[PDB]
Amino acid sequence: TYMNNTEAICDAKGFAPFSKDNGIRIGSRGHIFVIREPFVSCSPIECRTFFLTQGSLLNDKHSNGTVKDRSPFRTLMSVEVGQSPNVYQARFEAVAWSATACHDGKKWMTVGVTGPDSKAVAVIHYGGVPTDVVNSWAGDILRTQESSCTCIQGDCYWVMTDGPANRQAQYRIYKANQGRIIGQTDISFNGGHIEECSCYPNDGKVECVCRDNWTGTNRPVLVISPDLSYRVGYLCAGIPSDTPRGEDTQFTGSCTSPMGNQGYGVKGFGFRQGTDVWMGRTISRTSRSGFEILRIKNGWTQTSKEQIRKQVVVDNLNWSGYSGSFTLPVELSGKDCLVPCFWVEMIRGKPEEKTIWTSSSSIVMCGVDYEVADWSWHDGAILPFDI
Amino acid sequence: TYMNNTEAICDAKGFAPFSKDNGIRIGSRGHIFVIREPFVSCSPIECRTFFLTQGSLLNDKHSNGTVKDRSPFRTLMSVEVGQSPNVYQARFEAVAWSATACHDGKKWMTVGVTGPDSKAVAVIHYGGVPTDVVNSWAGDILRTQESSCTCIQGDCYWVMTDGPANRQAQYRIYKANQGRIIGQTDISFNGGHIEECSCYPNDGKVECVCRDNWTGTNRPVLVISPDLSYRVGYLCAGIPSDTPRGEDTQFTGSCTSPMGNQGYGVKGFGFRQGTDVWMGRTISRTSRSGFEILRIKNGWTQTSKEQIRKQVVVDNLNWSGYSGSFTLPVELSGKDCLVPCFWVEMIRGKPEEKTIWTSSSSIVMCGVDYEVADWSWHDGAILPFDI
Amino acid sequence: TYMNNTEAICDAKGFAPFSKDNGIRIGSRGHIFVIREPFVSCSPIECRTFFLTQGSLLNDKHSNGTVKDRSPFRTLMSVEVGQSPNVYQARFEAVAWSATACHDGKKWMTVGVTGPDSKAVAVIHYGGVPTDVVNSWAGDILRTQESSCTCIQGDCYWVMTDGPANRQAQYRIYKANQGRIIGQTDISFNGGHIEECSCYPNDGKVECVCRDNWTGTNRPVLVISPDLSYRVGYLCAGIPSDTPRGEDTQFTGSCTSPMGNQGYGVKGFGFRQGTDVWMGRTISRTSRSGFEILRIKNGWTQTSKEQIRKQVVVDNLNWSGYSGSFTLPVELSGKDCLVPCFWVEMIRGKPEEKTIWTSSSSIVMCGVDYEVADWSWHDGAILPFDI
Amino acid sequence: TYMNNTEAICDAKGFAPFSKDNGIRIGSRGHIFVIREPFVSCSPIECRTFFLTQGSLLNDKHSNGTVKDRSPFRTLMSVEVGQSPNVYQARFEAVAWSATACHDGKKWMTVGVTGPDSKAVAVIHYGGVPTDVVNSWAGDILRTQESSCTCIQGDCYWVMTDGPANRQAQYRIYKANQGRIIGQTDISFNGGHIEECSCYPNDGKVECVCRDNWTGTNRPVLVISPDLSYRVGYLCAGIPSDTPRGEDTQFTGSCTSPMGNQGYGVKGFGFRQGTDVWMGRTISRTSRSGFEILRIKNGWTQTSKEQIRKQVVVDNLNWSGYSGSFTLPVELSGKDCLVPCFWVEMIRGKPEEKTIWTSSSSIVMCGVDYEVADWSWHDGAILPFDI
Ligand SMILES: CC(=O)N[C@H]1[C@H]([C@@H](O)[C@H](O)CO)OC(C(=O)O)=C(C/C=C/c2ccccc2)[C@@H]1O
Ligand SMILES: CC(=O)N[C@H]1[C@H]([C@@H](O)[C@H](O)CO)OC(C(=O)O)=C(C/C=C/c2ccccc2)[C@@H]1O
Ligand SMILES: CC(=O)N[C@H]1[C@H]([C@@H](O)[C@H](O)CO)OC(C(=O)O)=C(C/C=C/c2ccccc2)[C@@H]1O
Ligand SMILES: CC(=O)N[C@H]1[C@H]([C@@H](O)[C@H](O)CO)OC(C(=O)O)=C(C/C=C/c2ccccc2)[C@@H]1O
Ligand SMILES: [Ca+2]
Ligand SMILES: [Ca+2]
Ligand SMILES: [Ca+2]
Ligand SMILES: [Ca+2]
Repeated sequence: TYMNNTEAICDAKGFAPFSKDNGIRIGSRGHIFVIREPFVSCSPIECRTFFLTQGSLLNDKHSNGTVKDRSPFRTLMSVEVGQSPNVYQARFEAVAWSATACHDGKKWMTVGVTGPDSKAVAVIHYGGVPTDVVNSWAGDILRTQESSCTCIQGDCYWVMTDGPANRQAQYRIYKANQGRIIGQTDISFNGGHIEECSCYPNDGKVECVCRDNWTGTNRPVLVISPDLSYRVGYLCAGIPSDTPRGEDTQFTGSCTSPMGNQGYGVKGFGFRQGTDVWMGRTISRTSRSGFEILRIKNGWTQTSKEQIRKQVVVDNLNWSGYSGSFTLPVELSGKDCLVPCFWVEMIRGKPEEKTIWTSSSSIVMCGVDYEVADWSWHDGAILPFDI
Repeated sequence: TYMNNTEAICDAKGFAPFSKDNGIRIGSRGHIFVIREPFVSCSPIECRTFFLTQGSLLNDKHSNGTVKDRSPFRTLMSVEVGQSPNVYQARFEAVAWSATACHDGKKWMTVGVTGPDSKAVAVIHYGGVPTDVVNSWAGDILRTQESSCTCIQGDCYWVMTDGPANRQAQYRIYKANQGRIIGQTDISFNGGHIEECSCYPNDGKVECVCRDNWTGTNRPVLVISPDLSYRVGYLCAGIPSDTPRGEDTQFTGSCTSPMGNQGYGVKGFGFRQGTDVWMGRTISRTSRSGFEILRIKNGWTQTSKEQIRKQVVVDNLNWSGYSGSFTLPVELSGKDCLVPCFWVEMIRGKPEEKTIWTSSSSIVMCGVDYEVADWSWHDGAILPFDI
Repeated sequence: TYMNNTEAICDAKGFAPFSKDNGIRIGSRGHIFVIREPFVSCSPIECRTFFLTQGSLLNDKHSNGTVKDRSPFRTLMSVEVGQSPNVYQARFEAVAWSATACHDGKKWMTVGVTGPDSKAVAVIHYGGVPTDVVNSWAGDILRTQESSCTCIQGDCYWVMTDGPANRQAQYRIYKANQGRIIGQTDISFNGGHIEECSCYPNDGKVECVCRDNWTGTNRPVLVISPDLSYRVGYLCAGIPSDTPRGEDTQFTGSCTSPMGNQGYGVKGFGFRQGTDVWMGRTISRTSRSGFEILRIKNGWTQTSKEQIRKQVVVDNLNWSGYSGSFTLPVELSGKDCLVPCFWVEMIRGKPEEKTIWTSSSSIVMCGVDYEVADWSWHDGAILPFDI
Repeated sequence: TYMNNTEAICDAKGFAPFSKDNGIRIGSRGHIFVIREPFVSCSPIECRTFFLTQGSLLNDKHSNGTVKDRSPFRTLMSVEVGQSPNVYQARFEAVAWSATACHDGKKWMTVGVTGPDSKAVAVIHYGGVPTDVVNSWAGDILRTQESSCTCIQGDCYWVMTDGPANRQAQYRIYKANQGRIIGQTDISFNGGHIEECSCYPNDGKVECVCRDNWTGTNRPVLVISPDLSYRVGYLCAGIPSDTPRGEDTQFTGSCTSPMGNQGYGVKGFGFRQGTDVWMGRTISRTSRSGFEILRIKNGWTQTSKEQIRKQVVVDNLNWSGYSGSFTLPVELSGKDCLVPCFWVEMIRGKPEEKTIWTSSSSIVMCGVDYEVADWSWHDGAILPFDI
């Protein structure tokens, strides 16, 4: 039975802790994969943490990070949300140095890009087998969300980028049913730049807040209709939500074009709330440390900088990193609306710490009807490790 | 299908061993969480050990206990009753430095309190997702049972405390259906003090024997009707059942008020038997060592000190600690009545042993139709460990 | 749906390897329980290895065997047949320093005896919970099969011994339905001695070949009708099948009384074949080394020493030990008859090897329509271990 | 419900990565079996990696390879495709130093040959139990595919060899239903030589490309009709596909007889494509290093050397080894045709590397509608290990 994700996103005063896996502390002695980009997606029955494995284990010579991001040993695997990315509970998903995964109601669909940078291959899995394939259309590191993809009425949608990391690239929407690609569209977005989209179903369409790694501190935003018509631009709110970024007071927002004169970036998320936005961001405007979620009044549709609520979840004394979006299925939450939820990756080791290795642990938050007090559910590992 | 827990508690001559997990001995070489407060609750199909993890593993630097009780790395997880709290069979439940869990017949409901002491948050999970939330109402370490909660006809009930550990605090009953709080009541109990309740269903109402950490050596007792009307007071029997406590002969019992002039305490349990009580208690009146269960004639309703049966389960040469209550569902035991069962936590390491770490193993006993001989199913680990 | 075990035992020319767990070799680096007495019983859907754990792990200080056989840390757990007794795939069964387990078609029933030698308690589990209890009736180490028990038409039967290890003791049959004891009978057997019975269903009754630890080199044999009437005596064949034992040529068989003037013994098995017997035995008549299965013509009902077939399975250069019986359910094998199967425990470490510890691995053989060549599927661990 | 494998093999432009287990890198610290011959077979619901375990673990004294290939500690076990052959997720299949496994739609059938070389025994398992047996018919190391077997309409077929490794031997087809052998035929093939067949269902018959270890660089090929009539010979294409082998230009192909004057060999695969062939082969013509798949036009039925497509999957700088065939069931892929898929074993350690041990990791590729770029998904372990 196909999941209907046609409802509106729940309006939410605050965010409550869902889980915390404790990957790295546990991996001081347990058998834990060295991972990065640990996103969450939910099936009608259970939510799971997916993650790229570097194919090695914490506290072992193979975690020696000289090993490439985009290596043949990089696999997409998963476990249940809140469990560490450990070998003995891991489920194999796909070979991928960049990934997206989402469940439609019957089965899991996953998309793992691997292979050489000039002609990468993306295998689409459905229910545990390859079902279809996308090739590099631009010969420059084919990539995708690193976050849950979005299934509405049996059809699953996702965004992909082919091209340079720091100048104009090419961006596409892709549409599958039961693991077969059944539609796709280029995204006309000049000067603009889109990477690592964080999407969620909302009102029968698909909203993503993604990353601009070229010019913009604000995040690109698109809304994909079921016929892969779309609208694209930037999260309107007059507050930079990327990293690095300039201070809030030196930033004029825009619904149209990038703002800020910085390159680089980091993956983030945002949730539409009527016309408001819940937008996540690192606390540091410089590095990937600390994490907070601001609610800007009218920020989805205005250059507003009127802030209703702010809730710290990782304090500025602790490393954070990637963040992404997903919803709770109605069939799990009880609600008549789609509960917004996010995860926050917390990076330990290189480049900011003196270890041979790099990995991350995560924490997942879900949208509730109440204000939740500020806190810091930071990673917690005692660095360095035995090496 | 909802579990009916409306039956009476089985009248039981004695207690038979259900399980013994051997957590700490096993964790000398295996991959075992460092845990505390390892209670048991049963679903129509299986009983499980829940436990707070300190997020680290035995024989590892992160077990270094300087780490706070109420830390962001403290998670509620579980395994099947009798299995050790090991990583590779663990199921994630919630982020919580204080927890309660119970199954209603369809799904598991869990409640994990985490966050800062001045405004703690309790996320209610249902079937593996956050469904509702309680906030600190008194700004002083929001807490709960550390024992199975109680589901009668689909609705699950539990007790919570907001306030000081050593003077008057505030106590509430809470009532959920399918993860949504649908009712709650304050508990008018002045001079009295309630913490870490050990509840069980009995006669269509909910009976808890809880801990008074302020004035009383005897245990508070409440009986919650389905409309959250209640009665509250103390276990009548003229025998102190807390720790520390005075000797039996210097103690006049009371159904109304605390007795003994000691502060402190430890979590314990008791089971109504018509008018008698099966009351558990440490053997030492000073420290948490050894464990025994006395049956006092008319002790539920009298100041009686008439003891019918006594059964040692952990001898005074061995560490014990927390204890709690739960029943076997009819759908599991075969019986027309609710089998009383308890667990006993057995604490090793700090503060009484010279290790860096502290954890505990457990043993579960269930009510039977026969006298069972005294014995000691103590923890057994050979301290200290490699460190 | 209840298993009918009313069929006849399959007539079988030979025995084929079912499994080999490799427990001890694997436990040189893996996380493997230190075990003894690893028997097998089958459910309509899967066969499992049960085993007493000493509660510790190979290559760890807690395996230090000074630890008692009959300790409070001794638990009955299980895994699927052929898998090692490892922590992360183990299922908890009961607290027991002596055990029997068997499946009736709906659920697993297990029986774990634990507690003090003067008044031991046997908890009967059904579907994962205590359901009933037997107490010491003779105050001298209550014990049982260490082998699969036998379920015919929903009712499960097993044999127990209360008394001395080396002179007359007391022996009982016990009969459960759904975990409730519903019948029992004393076994009038003077001068005779019964321990550690190896039973199997055959022709709607229950046949056990058990061990006499007092006087007899030949094995006691009983046949339990559904009304717990019985016949008891000795396996007729004129060949000693216990260990230690005298040579075949100095042994006159008997259907009635023990023969041989030795005390001691070891657990073994035998399978009726019309009037023949398949009888297992160590190769060494002195120690527990090597294993073979002889088919004696008319040996169930005669003092015969006419040997049709012999098949070595563990050679005299390798340690063996315990052996037991069980059948394959029709619902698994396809056959219209009950396939005889046995397991052979293979003991490493103390007393015969210079280690601190003692454990064993196993191998399971099933009855087939062909002669199978002699071989040795011995344990294989390289002793001693890191200690 | 029985799987229909009666469809034609999908015509496929290229091969996409299915999985990569990372066994050996992971086994630098994790608990990983030392394995060889890690093939894949699929059930209607999931594909699994089967493998011979040497019964020991990486980084342990028991991996010390002096241990025989054909030892009593050699077991067939399995895990889900893409997961490493680790102890805690392993499922026991059979005792076997040579194996084949395949699922018919209802259950798994496995065939494990073990025992002495002069009279080896092959136990057939069905749904987890021994159901039937084949004995050595030629007294010279009874062996089989090391690759998925083939189930068409409930009946499963497989090829076996009894005889010398380097001169004429004997070869048989075998046909089971529900674990009972129900048919078999000798394969009249003089001068020819057949070992380690790699089969797949195609057009309602069974096609195997196998290994000739006597005279031929080209691979034997057979096509087994459901009545075990057959045709046998050699893959026609004028290109040697074994290892070692001569260069392509010095090789005249044949549909009839072996070509090349070399002994030895290694297991490989091939897939019929109408009249073309997808044939796999090591890159090195000398050693087992690198892996590629050529599509020869008309190569199934001609001496053609017209090459349409070539796709490297493991580069000549990296060890490869065994390869085998299997299909995706329609009930998994969605397709109206049978998706060709193969796996490639990647051997580390002895004989080519300076370690005490030998094992291998694998990677699985499935047939798709597109050209996939060359790459190398090599094993990746950093040799030697701690030993
Ligand atoms: C496809 C890819 O490699 N994406 C990068 C991505 C970056 O290249 C741009 O978004 C594309 O222009 O950015 C980052 C990043 O910003 O940190 C990552 C995440 C790093 C994973 C990692 C870290 C340490 C060792 C191995 C892998 C990703 O691996
Ligand atoms: C919510 C809380 O922290 N409760 C305490 C509780 C105590 O604070 C009072 O009941 C509230 O007034 O008491 C105890 C206790 O009496 O020992 C505990 C249990 C200790 C868990 C622990 C032990 C060592 C290291 C880390 C955690 C609990 O952690
Ligand atoms: C109930 C019991 O303890 N049975 C013994 C049993 C023996 O006492 C007689 O049968 C009863 O009279 O015999 C044996 C035996 O003959 O070896 C055992 C098995 C030993 C298990 C063990 C070995 C080493 C360390 C810990 C336990 C059993 O543990
Ligand atoms: C049945 C058997 O032993 N087959 C061999 C097989 C070889 O004997 C011929 O095909 C039969 O004539 O060939 C090979 C091979 O060509 O390498 C193997 C695979 C080796 C497994 C292994 C490697 C190292 C240590 C232990 C086992 C197989 O083990
Ligand atoms: Ca940027
Ligand atoms: Ca007190
Ligand atoms: Ca004897
Ligand atoms: Ca050859």
